[PDB]
Amino acid sequence: ENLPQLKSAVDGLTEMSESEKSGFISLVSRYLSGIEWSKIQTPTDEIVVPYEKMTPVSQDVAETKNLLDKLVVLKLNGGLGTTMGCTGPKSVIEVRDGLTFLDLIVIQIENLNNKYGCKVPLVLMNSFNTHDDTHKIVEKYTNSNVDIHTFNQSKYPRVVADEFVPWPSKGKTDKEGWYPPGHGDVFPALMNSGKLDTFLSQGKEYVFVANSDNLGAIVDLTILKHLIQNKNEYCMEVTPKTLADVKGGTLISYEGKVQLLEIAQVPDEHVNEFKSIEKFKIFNTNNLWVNLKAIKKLVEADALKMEIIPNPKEVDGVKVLQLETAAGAAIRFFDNAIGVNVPRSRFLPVKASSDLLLVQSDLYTLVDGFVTRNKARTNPSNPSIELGPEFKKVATFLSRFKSIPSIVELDSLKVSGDVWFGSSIVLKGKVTVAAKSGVKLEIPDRAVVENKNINGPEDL
Repeated sequence: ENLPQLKSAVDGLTEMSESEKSGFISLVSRYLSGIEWSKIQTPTDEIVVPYEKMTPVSQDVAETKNLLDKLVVLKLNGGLGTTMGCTGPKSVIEVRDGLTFLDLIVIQIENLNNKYGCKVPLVLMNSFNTHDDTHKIVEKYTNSNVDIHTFNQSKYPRVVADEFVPWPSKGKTDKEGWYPPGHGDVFPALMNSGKLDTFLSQGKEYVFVANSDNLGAIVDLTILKHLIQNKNEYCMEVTPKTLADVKGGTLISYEGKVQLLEIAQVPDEHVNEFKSIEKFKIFNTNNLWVNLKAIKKLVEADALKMEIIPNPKEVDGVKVLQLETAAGAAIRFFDNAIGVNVPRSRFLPVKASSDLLLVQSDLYTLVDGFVTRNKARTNPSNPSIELGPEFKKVATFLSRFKSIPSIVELDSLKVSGDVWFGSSIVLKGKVTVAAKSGVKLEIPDRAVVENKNINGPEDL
Protein backbone atom coordinates (compact mmCIF):
# COMPACT_ATOMS: atom_id res chain seq x y z
CA GLU A 1 0.00 0.00 0.00
CA ASN A 2 0.97 3.69 -0.48
CA LEU A 3 3.75 4.62 -3.00
CA PRO A 4 7.39 5.22 -2.01
CA GLN A 5 8.07 1.95 -0.17
CA LEU A 6 7.00 0.01 -3.26
CA LYS A 7 9.05 2.43 -5.35
CA SER A 8 12.15 1.88 -3.20
CA ALA A 9 11.82 -1.88 -3.49
CA VAL A 10 11.45 -1.61 -7.29
CA ASP A 11 14.49 0.72 -7.60
CA GLY A 12 16.35 -1.97 -5.67
CA LEU A 13 15.75 -4.44 -8.51
CA THR A 14 18.98 -4.24 -10.46
CA GLU A 15 17.55 -6.60 -13.14
CA MET A 16 15.20 -3.79 -14.33
CA SER A 17 16.07 -0.93 -16.66
CA GLU A 18 15.16 2.64 -15.67
CA SER A 19 12.39 2.77 -18.20
CA GLU A 20 11.02 -0.56 -16.82
CA LYS A 21 11.14 0.66 -13.21
CA SER A 22 9.31 3.86 -14.13
CA GLY A 23 6.73 2.05 -16.29
CA PHE A 24 5.94 -0.48 -13.56
CA ILE A 25 5.71 2.16 -10.83
CA SER A 26 3.31 4.10 -13.09
CA LEU A 27 1.04 1.04 -13.43
CA VAL A 28 1.10 0.35 -9.67
CA SER A 29 0.34 4.05 -9.04
CA ARG A 30 -2.76 4.05 -11.22
CA TYR A 31 -3.88 0.62 -10.03
CA LEU A 32 -3.72 1.67 -6.38
CA SER A 33 -5.45 5.01 -7.20
CA GLY A 34 -8.20 3.74 -9.52
CA ILE A 35 -16.31 2.94 -16.41
CA GLU A 36 -19.79 4.05 -15.40
CA TRP A 37 -22.06 1.56 -17.21
CA SER A 38 -24.79 4.21 -17.65
CA LYS A 39 -22.40 6.53 -19.53
CA ILE A 40 -21.62 3.90 -22.17
CA GLN A 41 -22.80 4.45 -25.75
CA THR A 42 -23.06 1.92 -28.56
CA PRO A 43 -20.83 2.79 -31.54
CA THR A 44 -21.97 3.69 -35.06
CA ASP A 45 -20.61 3.83 -38.61
CA GLU A 46 -19.01 7.09 -37.53
CA ILE A 47 -16.72 5.17 -35.15
CA VAL A 48 -16.79 1.69 -36.67
CA VAL A 49 -16.43 1.89 -40.50
CA PRO A 50 -17.83 -1.17 -42.41
CA TYR A 51 -15.00 -2.63 -44.45
CA GLU A 52 -17.28 -2.55 -47.55
CA LYS A 53 -17.88 1.22 -47.33
CA MET A 54 -14.09 1.76 -47.65
CA THR A 55 -12.63 2.88 -50.93
CA PRO A 56 -10.71 0.10 -52.72
CA VAL A 57 -7.22 0.64 -54.07
CA SER A 58 -7.15 1.73 -57.71
CA GLN A 59 -5.77 -0.66 -60.35
CA ASP A 60 -2.66 1.61 -60.45
CA VAL A 61 0.20 -0.40 -58.97
CA ALA A 62 2.57 2.45 -58.00
CA GLU A 63 -0.18 3.30 -55.49
CA THR A 64 -0.09 -0.14 -53.83
CA LYS A 65 3.71 0.25 -53.77
CA ASN A 66 3.57 3.75 -52.27
CA LEU A 67 1.27 2.36 -49.53
CA LEU A 68 3.71 -0.49 -48.75
CA ASP A 69 6.84 1.70 -48.48
CA LYS A 70 5.25 3.34 -45.39
CA LEU A 71 4.32 0.06 -43.63
CA VAL A 72 5.98 -1.94 -40.82
CA VAL A 73 4.45 -5.34 -39.95
CA LEU A 74 4.67 -6.33 -36.21
CA LYS A 75 3.76 -9.71 -34.67
CA LEU A 76 3.14 -10.17 -30.92
CA ASN A 77 5.42 -13.06 -30.01
CA GLY A 78 5.64 -12.98 -26.21
CA GLY A 79 3.57 -16.14 -25.53
CA LEU A 80 4.86 -19.67 -24.90
CA GLY A 81 3.34 -22.85 -26.38
CA THR A 82 2.69 -24.38 -22.96
CA THR A 83 -1.16 -23.97 -23.19
CA MET A 84 -0.93 -26.41 -26.14
CA GLY A 85 1.64 -28.70 -24.49
CA CYS A 86 4.67 -27.35 -26.31
CA THR A 87 7.99 -25.80 -25.20
CA GLY A 88 9.27 -22.63 -26.86
CA PRO A 89 7.47 -19.61 -28.43
CA LYS A 90 3.81 -20.32 -29.40
CA SER A 91 4.74 -19.04 -32.93
CA VAL A 92 7.02 -22.01 -33.59
CA ILE A 93 4.28 -24.58 -33.42
CA GLU A 94 3.78 -26.13 -36.92
CA VAL A 95 0.44 -25.01 -38.28
CA ARG A 96 0.24 -26.76 -41.66
CA ASP A 97 2.32 -28.67 -44.21
CA GLY A 98 5.26 -28.63 -41.78
CA LEU A 99 5.48 -24.83 -41.51
CA THR A 100 5.31 -22.75 -38.29
CA PHE A 101 3.29 -19.59 -37.70
CA LEU A 102 6.50 -17.65 -38.08
CA ASP A 103 7.39 -19.53 -41.30
CA LEU A 104 4.07 -18.45 -42.85
CA ILE A 105 4.64 -14.86 -41.66
CA VAL A 106 8.14 -14.62 -43.28
CA ILE A 107 6.79 -16.15 -46.50
CA GLN A 108 3.86 -13.76 -46.70
CA ILE A 109 6.10 -10.69 -46.23
CA GLU A 110 8.75 -12.06 -48.62
CA ASN A 111 6.00 -12.59 -51.27
CA LEU A 112 4.64 -9.06 -50.71
CA ASN A 113 8.15 -7.77 -51.27
CA ASN A 114 8.43 -9.90 -54.44
CA LYS A 115 5.04 -9.04 -55.92
CA TYR A 116 5.58 -5.32 -55.36
CA GLY A 117 9.34 -4.61 -55.13
CA CYS A 118 8.94 -3.08 -51.68
CA LYS A 119 11.06 -3.73 -48.55
CA VAL A 120 8.43 -4.20 -45.80
CA PRO A 121 10.22 -5.00 -42.45
CA LEU A 122 8.96 -7.62 -39.99
CA VAL A 123 9.27 -6.95 -36.28
CA LEU A 124 8.59 -9.55 -33.53
CA MET A 125 7.85 -8.32 -30.02
CA ASN A 126 9.20 -11.05 -27.79
CA SER A 127 9.11 -11.50 -23.98
CA PHE A 128 11.87 -12.74 -21.67
CA ASN A 129 10.20 -16.14 -22.07
CA THR A 130 10.62 -16.16 -25.86
CA HIS A 131 13.40 -13.71 -26.75
CA ASP A 132 16.49 -15.98 -26.77
CA ASP A 133 14.78 -18.88 -28.49
CA THR A 134 13.34 -16.54 -31.10
CA HIS A 135 16.83 -14.96 -31.70
CA LYS A 136 18.17 -18.44 -32.46
CA ILE A 137 15.10 -19.53 -34.58
CA VAL A 138 15.02 -16.49 -36.89
CA GLU A 139 18.57 -17.20 -38.17
CA LYS A 140 16.78 -19.68 -40.41
CA TYR A 141 15.54 -16.66 -42.41
CA THR A 142 18.94 -15.13 -43.01
CA ASN A 143 18.62 -15.43 -46.81
CA SER A 144 14.96 -14.53 -46.85
CA ASN A 145 13.93 -11.35 -48.67
CA VAL A 146 12.71 -9.60 -45.47
CA ASP A 147 14.44 -7.56 -42.77
CA ILE A 148 13.43 -9.15 -39.45
CA HIS A 149 13.75 -7.08 -36.32
CA THR A 150 13.15 -8.42 -32.79
CA PHE A 151 12.91 -6.62 -29.49
CA ASN A 152 12.21 -7.77 -25.95
CA GLN A 153 9.21 -6.09 -24.26
CA SER A 154 9.21 -5.01 -20.58
CA LYS A 155 9.91 -7.45 -17.77
CA TYR A 156 8.00 -6.50 -14.58
CA PRO A 157 8.17 -8.13 -11.12
CA ARG A 158 5.30 -10.35 -9.98
CA VAL A 159 3.85 -8.77 -6.82
CA VAL A 160 3.17 -10.97 -3.76
CA ALA A 161 -0.58 -10.40 -3.30
CA ASP A 162 -0.85 -10.57 0.52
CA GLU A 163 2.21 -8.39 1.31
CA PHE A 164 2.14 -6.18 -1.84
CA VAL A 165 5.96 -6.36 -2.34
CA PRO A 166 7.81 -7.36 -5.52
CA TRP A 167 8.39 -11.11 -5.40
CA PRO A 168 12.04 -10.64 -6.63
CA SER A 169 12.55 -8.34 -3.54
CA LYS A 170 11.86 -11.50 -1.50
CA GLY A 171 14.59 -13.39 -3.44
CA LYS A 172 12.42 -14.86 -6.26
CA THR A 173 14.73 -13.59 -8.98
CA ASP A 174 14.57 -16.51 -11.44
CA LYS A 175 12.12 -16.38 -14.41
CA GLU A 176 9.12 -17.25 -12.19
CA GLY A 177 9.52 -13.93 -10.26
CA TRP A 178 8.64 -11.79 -13.27
CA TYR A 179 6.07 -11.36 -16.10
CA PRO A 180 5.61 -9.55 -19.40
CA PRO A 181 2.92 -6.97 -18.68
CA GLY A 182 0.49 -7.62 -21.59
CA HIS A 183 0.58 -6.53 -25.20
CA GLY A 184 -0.39 -2.94 -24.23
CA ASP A 185 3.34 -2.78 -23.53
CA VAL A 186 4.02 -2.97 -27.26
CA PHE A 187 3.86 0.81 -27.49
CA PRO A 188 6.40 1.85 -24.82
CA ALA A 189 8.56 -1.18 -25.68
CA LEU A 190 8.67 -0.29 -29.39
CA MET A 191 9.91 3.15 -28.19
CA ASN A 192 12.22 1.86 -25.40
CA SER A 193 13.76 -0.60 -27.88
CA GLY A 194 14.97 2.12 -30.29
CA LYS A 195 13.09 0.46 -33.20
CA LEU A 196 10.33 3.08 -33.43
CA ASP A 197 12.83 5.90 -34.06
CA THR A 198 14.67 3.60 -36.52
CA PHE A 199 11.53 3.02 -38.64
CA LEU A 200 10.68 6.72 -38.38
CA SER A 201 14.02 7.85 -39.87
CA GLN A 202 13.38 5.56 -42.85
CA GLY A 203 10.01 7.17 -43.65
CA LYS A 204 7.81 4.39 -42.30
CA GLU A 205 4.51 5.86 -41.09
CA TYR A 206 2.29 3.01 -39.91
CA VAL A 207 2.67 -0.29 -38.04
CA PHE A 208 0.22 -3.22 -38.50
CA VAL A 209 0.09 -5.13 -35.21
CA ALA A 210 -1.42 -8.61 -34.86
CA ASN A 211 -1.13 -11.81 -32.75
CA SER A 212 1.41 -14.18 -34.24
CA ASP A 213 -1.27 -16.94 -34.10
CA ASN A 214 -3.98 -15.16 -36.08
CA LEU A 215 -3.76 -16.80 -39.46
CA GLY A 216 -6.10 -14.15 -40.94
CA ALA A 217 -3.98 -11.05 -40.20
CA ILE A 218 -2.55 -10.38 -43.66
CA VAL A 219 -1.61 -6.92 -45.04
CA ASP A 220 -4.82 -5.19 -46.32
CA LEU A 221 -4.26 -2.10 -48.46
CA THR A 222 -7.91 -0.91 -48.43
CA ILE A 223 -7.56 -0.40 -44.68
CA LEU A 224 -4.26 1.40 -44.85
CA LYS A 225 -5.29 3.66 -47.74
CA HIS A 226 -8.29 4.71 -45.67
CA LEU A 227 -6.06 5.69 -42.71
CA ILE A 228 -3.81 7.85 -44.86
CA GLN A 229 -6.76 9.51 -46.63
CA ASN A 230 -8.68 10.13 -43.46
CA LYS A 231 -5.67 10.82 -41.14
CA ASN A 232 -6.77 8.07 -38.72
CA GLU A 233 -3.93 7.63 -36.24
CA TYR A 234 -5.30 4.27 -35.02
CA CYS A 235 -7.65 1.70 -36.43
CA MET A 236 -8.87 -1.43 -34.66
CA GLU A 237 -10.17 -4.31 -36.86
CA VAL A 238 -13.33 -5.57 -35.25
CA THR A 239 -15.60 -8.43 -36.50
CA PRO A 240 -19.19 -9.41 -35.73
CA LYS A 241 -19.84 -11.37 -32.54
CA THR A 242 -21.17 -14.90 -32.92
CA LEU A 243 -22.15 -16.90 -29.79
CA ALA A 244 -18.52 -18.08 -29.72
CA ASP A 245 -17.41 -14.45 -29.03
CA VAL A 246 -19.74 -13.14 -26.28
CA LYS A 247 -16.92 -12.34 -23.84
CA GLY A 248 -14.73 -10.61 -26.47
CA GLY A 249 -13.69 -6.98 -25.92
CA THR A 250 -15.85 -4.48 -27.79
CA LEU A 251 -15.75 -0.82 -29.00
CA ILE A 252 -17.90 1.84 -27.35
CA SER A 253 -18.15 5.62 -27.07
CA TYR A 254 -17.36 6.84 -23.59
CA GLU A 255 -16.85 10.47 -22.53
CA GLY A 256 -16.59 11.53 -26.16
CA LYS A 257 -13.92 8.99 -27.12
CA VAL A 258 -13.85 5.57 -28.94
CA GLN A 259 -12.80 3.10 -26.20
CA LEU A 260 -12.28 -0.62 -25.91
CA LEU A 261 -14.54 -2.14 -23.23
CA GLU A 262 -13.69 -5.58 -21.74
CA ILE A 263 -15.65 -7.79 -19.30
CA ALA A 264 -13.20 -6.90 -16.51
CA GLN A 265 -14.41 -3.27 -16.57
CA VAL A 266 -18.06 -4.43 -16.45
CA PRO A 267 -19.96 -4.70 -13.11
CA ASP A 268 -21.50 -8.05 -12.04
CA GLU A 269 -25.07 -6.71 -12.62
CA HIS A 270 -24.13 -5.88 -16.21
CA VAL A 271 -22.04 -8.76 -17.56
CA ASN A 272 -25.11 -10.53 -18.95
CA GLU A 273 -25.91 -7.28 -20.86
CA PHE A 274 -22.26 -7.04 -21.96
CA LYS A 275 -22.55 -10.62 -23.30
CA SER A 276 -25.63 -9.85 -25.42
CA ILE A 277 -24.53 -9.83 -29.07
CA GLU A 278 -27.57 -7.81 -30.12
CA LYS A 279 -26.44 -5.04 -27.76
CA PHE A 280 -22.69 -5.19 -28.41
CA LYS A 281 -22.28 -6.53 -31.92
CA ILE A 282 -18.53 -6.62 -32.58
CA PHE A 283 -15.30 -7.73 -30.97
CA ASN A 284 -11.65 -6.76 -31.14
CA THR A 285 -9.53 -9.09 -33.31
CA ASN A 286 -6.25 -7.55 -32.07
CA ASN A 287 -5.40 -6.66 -35.68
CA LEU A 288 -4.36 -2.98 -35.09
CA TRP A 289 -3.12 -0.29 -37.42
CA VAL A 290 -1.31 2.54 -35.69
CA ASN A 291 0.56 5.71 -36.84
CA LEU A 292 4.24 5.62 -35.76
CA LYS A 293 4.70 9.39 -35.19
CA ALA A 294 1.61 9.31 -32.92
CA ILE A 295 3.09 6.40 -30.90
CA LYS A 296 6.35 8.34 -30.36
CA LYS A 297 4.48 11.49 -29.34
CA LEU A 298 2.20 9.64 -26.90
CA VAL A 299 4.91 7.45 -25.31
CA GLU A 300 7.30 10.44 -24.93
CA ALA A 301 4.48 12.49 -23.32
CA ASP A 302 3.63 9.61 -20.92
CA ALA A 303 0.09 9.79 -22.31
CA LEU A 304 -0.79 6.11 -22.73
CA LYS A 305 -2.68 5.30 -19.58
CA MET A 306 -4.44 2.10 -20.44
CA GLU A 307 -6.76 0.23 -18.04
CA ILE A 308 -4.80 -1.94 -15.69
CA ILE A 309 -5.69 -5.62 -15.68
CA PRO A 310 -4.76 -7.47 -12.44
CA ASN A 311 -4.33 -11.08 -13.83
CA PRO A 312 -3.68 -12.84 -10.49
CA LYS A 313 -1.86 -16.19 -10.55
CA GLU A 314 -0.79 -18.74 -7.94
CA VAL A 315 2.86 -19.65 -8.41
CA ASP A 316 4.58 -22.31 -6.27
CA GLY A 317 1.72 -21.79 -3.80
CA VAL A 318 2.28 -18.03 -3.62
CA LYS A 319 -0.57 -15.89 -4.91
CA VAL A 320 0.77 -13.07 -7.05
CA LEU A 321 -0.54 -10.13 -9.02
CA GLN A 322 0.57 -9.42 -12.62
CA LEU A 323 -0.45 -5.87 -13.60
CA GLU A 324 -0.91 -5.70 -17.36
CA THR A 325 -2.44 -3.60 -20.22
CA ALA A 326 -3.97 -4.40 -23.64
CA ALA A 327 -2.85 -2.93 -26.93
CA GLY A 328 -6.43 -2.31 -28.12
CA ALA A 329 -7.11 -0.22 -25.03
CA ALA A 330 -4.68 2.42 -26.32
CA ILE A 331 -7.25 3.34 -28.99
CA ARG A 332 -8.73 6.16 -26.82
CA PHE A 333 -5.48 8.19 -26.95
CA PHE A 334 -5.16 8.48 -30.69
CA ASP A 335 -6.47 11.23 -32.99
CA ASN A 336 -9.28 10.24 -35.37
CA ALA A 337 -9.31 6.67 -33.97
CA ILE A 338 -11.72 4.19 -35.58
CA GLY A 339 -12.73 0.53 -35.75
CA VAL A 340 -13.10 -1.20 -39.13
CA ASN A 341 -15.69 -3.99 -39.13
CA VAL A 342 -14.01 -6.76 -41.17
CA PRO A 343 -14.93 -10.22 -42.59
CA ARG A 344 -14.10 -13.09 -40.18
CA SER A 345 -11.59 -14.34 -42.71
CA ARG A 346 -9.30 -11.80 -40.99
CA PHE A 347 -9.76 -13.56 -37.61
CA LEU A 348 -8.49 -17.15 -37.76
CA PRO A 349 -6.82 -17.82 -34.33
CA VAL A 350 -5.08 -21.06 -33.29
CA LYS A 351 -5.55 -21.13 -29.48
CA ALA A 352 -5.94 -24.88 -28.99
CA SER A 353 -5.91 -28.41 -30.50
CA SER A 354 -9.35 -27.94 -32.03
CA ASP A 355 -8.09 -25.04 -34.20
CA LEU A 356 -5.21 -27.07 -35.57
CA LEU A 357 -7.77 -29.67 -36.60
CA LEU A 358 -9.50 -26.87 -38.53
CA VAL A 359 -6.53 -25.62 -40.46
CA GLN A 360 -4.75 -28.94 -41.01
CA SER A 361 -7.74 -30.58 -42.65
CA ASP A 362 -8.99 -30.27 -46.28
CA LEU A 363 -10.99 -27.20 -45.14
CA TYR A 364 -7.82 -25.14 -45.90
CA THR A 365 -4.64 -25.19 -48.01
CA LEU A 366 -1.36 -23.25 -48.21
CA VAL A 367 -1.32 -20.95 -51.27
CA ASP A 368 1.78 -18.70 -51.53
CA GLY A 369 2.04 -18.65 -47.71
CA PHE A 370 -1.63 -18.04 -47.13
CA VAL A 371 -3.91 -20.36 -45.15
CA THR A 372 -6.66 -20.37 -47.77
CA ARG A 373 -10.15 -21.67 -47.12
CA ASN A 374 -11.42 -24.43 -49.48
CA LYS A 375 -13.78 -22.99 -52.12
CA ALA A 376 -15.79 -26.23 -52.09
CA ARG A 377 -16.87 -25.37 -48.52
CA THR A 378 -20.47 -24.24 -48.99
CA ASN A 379 -21.16 -22.75 -45.54
CA PRO A 380 -19.37 -19.43 -44.76
CA SER A 381 -18.94 -20.67 -41.16
CA ASN A 382 -16.22 -23.03 -39.96
CA PRO A 383 -17.31 -26.21 -38.20
CA SER A 384 -17.55 -26.09 -34.44
CA ILE A 385 -14.88 -28.49 -32.98
CA GLU A 386 -14.65 -29.57 -29.33
CA LEU A 387 -12.02 -32.07 -27.97
CA GLY A 388 -11.39 -33.43 -24.42
CA PRO A 389 -8.15 -32.85 -22.37
CA GLU A 390 -6.78 -36.04 -23.98
CA PHE A 391 -6.24 -33.82 -27.08
CA LYS A 392 -4.74 -30.71 -25.39
CA LYS A 393 -1.07 -31.44 -26.04
CA VAL A 394 -0.17 -30.99 -29.73
CA ALA A 395 1.88 -34.22 -29.90
CA THR A 396 -0.94 -36.22 -28.32
CA PHE A 397 -3.42 -34.52 -30.62
CA LEU A 398 -1.35 -35.56 -33.67
CA SER A 399 -1.01 -39.15 -32.42
CA ARG A 400 -4.81 -39.39 -31.89
CA PHE A 401 -5.42 -38.54 -35.60
CA LYS A 402 -3.68 -41.05 -37.87
CA SER A 403 -4.33 -38.55 -40.63
CA ILE A 404 -6.46 -35.42 -40.13
CA PRO A 405 -9.99 -36.24 -41.24
CA SER A 406 -11.81 -34.51 -44.05
CA ILE A 407 -14.13 -31.90 -42.42
CA VAL A 408 -15.05 -29.97 -45.58
CA GLU A 409 -18.72 -31.04 -45.12
CA LEU A 410 -18.61 -31.05 -41.30
CA ASP A 411 -21.06 -28.96 -39.29
CA SER A 412 -20.00 -29.97 -35.81
CA LEU A 413 -17.57 -32.34 -34.01
CA LYS A 414 -17.54 -33.12 -30.30
CA VAL A 415 -15.04 -35.65 -28.78
CA SER A 416 -14.79 -36.82 -25.13
CA GLY A 417 -12.78 -39.50 -23.29
CA ASP A 418 -10.11 -41.82 -24.63
CA VAL A 419 -10.71 -41.64 -28.41
CA TRP A 420 -8.33 -42.49 -31.31
CA PHE A 421 -8.94 -41.78 -35.05
CA GLY A 422 -7.67 -43.82 -38.02
CA SER A 423 -6.49 -42.39 -41.39
CA SER A 424 -8.55 -41.11 -44.37
CA ILE A 425 -11.69 -40.74 -42.19
CA VAL A 426 -14.39 -38.44 -43.47
CA LEU A 427 -16.66 -36.47 -41.12
CA LYS A 428 -19.99 -34.87 -42.09
CA GLY A 429 -22.86 -32.95 -40.48
CA LYS A 430 -23.07 -33.36 -36.75
CA VAL A 431 -20.64 -35.87 -35.17
CA THR A 432 -20.22 -36.91 -31.56
CA VAL A 433 -17.68 -39.41 -30.22
CA ALA A 434 -17.97 -40.12 -26.47
CA ALA A 435 -15.80 -42.81 -24.79
CA LYS A 436 -17.03 -43.59 -21.23
CA SER A 437 -14.68 -43.92 -18.23
CA GLY A 438 -12.25 -46.85 -18.61
CA VAL A 439 -13.12 -47.37 -22.27
CA LYS A 440 -10.80 -46.65 -25.19
CA LEU A 441 -12.64 -46.12 -28.52
CA GLU A 442 -10.88 -46.37 -31.89
CA ILE A 443 -12.44 -45.10 -35.16
CA PRO A 444 -11.27 -47.26 -38.05
CA ASP A 445 -9.31 -46.14 -41.13
CA ARG A 446 -11.53 -44.84 -43.96
CA ALA A 447 -14.65 -44.59 -41.75
CA VAL A 448 -17.30 -42.19 -43.02
CA VAL A 449 -18.97 -40.73 -39.92
CA GLU A 450 -22.08 -38.73 -40.63
CA ASN A 451 -24.79 -37.24 -38.41
CA LYS A 452 -24.10 -39.84 -35.78
CA ASN A 453 -23.41 -40.34 -32.08
CA ILE A 454 -20.67 -42.78 -31.08
CA ASN A 455 -20.99 -43.69 -27.41
CA GLY A 456 -19.38 -47.14 -27.51
CA PRO A 457 -17.77 -49.85 -29.68
CA GLU A 458 -21.42 -50.89 -30.11
CA ASP A 459 -21.78 -47.98 -32.54
CA LEU A 460 -19.59 -49.80 -35.10
